[PDB]
Amino acid sequence: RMRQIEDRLEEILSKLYHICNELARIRRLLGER
Amino acid sequence: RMRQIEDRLEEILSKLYHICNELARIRRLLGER
Amino acid sequence: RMRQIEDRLEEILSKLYHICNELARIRRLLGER
Amino acid sequence: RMRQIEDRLEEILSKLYHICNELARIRRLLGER
Repeated sequence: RMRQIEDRLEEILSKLYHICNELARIRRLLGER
Repeated sequence: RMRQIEDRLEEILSKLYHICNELARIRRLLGER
Repeated sequence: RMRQIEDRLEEILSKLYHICNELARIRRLLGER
Repeated sequence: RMRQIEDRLEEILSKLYHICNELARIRRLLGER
């Protein structure tokens, strides 16, 4: 189980970092307006 | 389009509320060890 | 230490949920434009 | 103002990259138990 929690933390990380990139891209698009 | 950004934000939000739920479950798993 | 990790997970949760609210508020502001 | 939203987004991002760093450290703490 600790190994599974670590893997789930990694999948969460991964998803949050994709979120940061899409947010940064929003922010860049808004800036071109 | 601004409509595209707003949907993107709402999809980010869906995803974040899910990540948060997942993190709350991890905490709770950790607490039940 | 497991008790400290749980508390840090809670402070992270707390911060992420504030983020969701500010994002939702952005999304609402954009929508009024 | 759109300038206000963009700064808000950049502050969200700062915070999220920090949360992510914190989560990566938790994983690593978990892995070193």
